Amino acid sequence: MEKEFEQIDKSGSWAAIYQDIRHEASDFPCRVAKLPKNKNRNRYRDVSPFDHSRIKLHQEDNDYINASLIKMEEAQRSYILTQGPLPNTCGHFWEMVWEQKSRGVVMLNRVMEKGSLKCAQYWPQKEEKEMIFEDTNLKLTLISEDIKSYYTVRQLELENLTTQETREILHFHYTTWPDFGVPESPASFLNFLFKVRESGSASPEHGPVVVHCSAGIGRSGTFCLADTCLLLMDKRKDPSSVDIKKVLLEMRKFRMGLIQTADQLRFSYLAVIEGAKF
Ligand SMILES: [Cl-]
Ligand SMILES: [Cl-]
Ligand SMILES: [Cl-]
Ligand SMILES: [Cl-]
Ligand SMILES: [Cl-]
Repeated sequence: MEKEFEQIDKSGSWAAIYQDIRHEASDFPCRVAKLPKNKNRNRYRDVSPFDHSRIKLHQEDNDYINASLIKMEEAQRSYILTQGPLPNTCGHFWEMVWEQKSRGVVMLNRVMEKGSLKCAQYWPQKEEKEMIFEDTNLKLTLISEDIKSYYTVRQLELENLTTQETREILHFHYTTWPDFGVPESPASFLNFLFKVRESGSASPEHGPVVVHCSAGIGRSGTFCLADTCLLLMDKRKDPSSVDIKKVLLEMRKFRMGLIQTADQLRFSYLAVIEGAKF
């Protein structure tokens, strides 16, 4: 696989490989995402979930959230990819986490990047200042946080104020993705991915891990694509038969636009190449 990478670099065809993926990617309707009543539930009018794979909210209200269930059958893992919650969709976001029984939330952006807001402050920064989402009847409390040099893991308690039931949610926040471009090295990103794995958050006993960046297709796509390919390499008899392009096209049946740049495609290959050694 490093041989294919080398040939693509020693030729400069990443732009070519990437545009072919764009051309071959699935197109399915997003009728619900584009309904007028959902205008303010979408961070980017150009990034919408497909109707067939969108996550539906269960409460008696508009069921819409910009989130997609990516179900990877051969790798036997599901992910929920979603946009960075908006100030008016944080309650919906946590309702989704509750209803989908997710145990982990993976965040790949800072709330502020290059001086701009990519995401709402959707979890509490202080133990004593919990967040109440009156619309969806949820309370979210910061229990503790383990701040590391390249990522933070937070223990959150999500309480359904309706049943008084509580659940521990792990919040995995990769905090050092560069402002521009992709990490020169996949080392940190891979260490982060393995930390999420060993937390048990992506275990099949839980709901799908929720993964988001700002639009939920770029860095998020890199995360899911790398994780899925590494799973496929541990399963197949011929690990080098894993075709990253084919995997990405499979994931793009479930959410449009996964991997936003040729650089992100190149980084994904690099992350799988390096992650396979370990
Ligand atoms: Cl909200
Ligand atoms: Cl942040
Ligand atoms: Cl930077
Ligand atoms: Cl494959
Ligand atoms: Cl695209």
